[PDB]
Amino acid sequence: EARPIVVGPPPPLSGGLPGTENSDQARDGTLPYTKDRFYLQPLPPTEAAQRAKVSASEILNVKQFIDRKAWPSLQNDLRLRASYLRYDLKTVISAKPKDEKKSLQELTSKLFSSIDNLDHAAKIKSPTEAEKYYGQTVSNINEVLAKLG
Repeated sequence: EARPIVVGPPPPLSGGLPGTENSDQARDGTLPYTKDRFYLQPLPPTEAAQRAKVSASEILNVKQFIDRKAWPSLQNDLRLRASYLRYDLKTVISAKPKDEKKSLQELTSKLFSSIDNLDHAAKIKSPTEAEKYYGQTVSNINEVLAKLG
């Protein structure tokens, strides 16, 4: 099965492996939102919202660049996540009249301005400013995510 399990003996101690030690298994290995639906059905703009909130969550993972102090990498890497998100959002907003949905696109724009600030903070080698703009990107992601509810 596609489950995190081994045919050999399990590792010792509780947790870190699947089990029923607690009410929660605390283990999955991967979390595919729609998995194979993309190859069975076309991608409508409604389900583009599902893809969008996943690619948005990658921007919440940017804190891990600060730890690794990956200054020359983030300037490319964050923009890759941003591009994926941009494409999906561009699709979601097309499912509604352009006027009301403008409100979402203004958040979509504000969010990317805070990405540019984090990219500059990375290039200027400042972890403090990287965390400062990380807080802003997290807020902007959350606000856009509520509009994808």
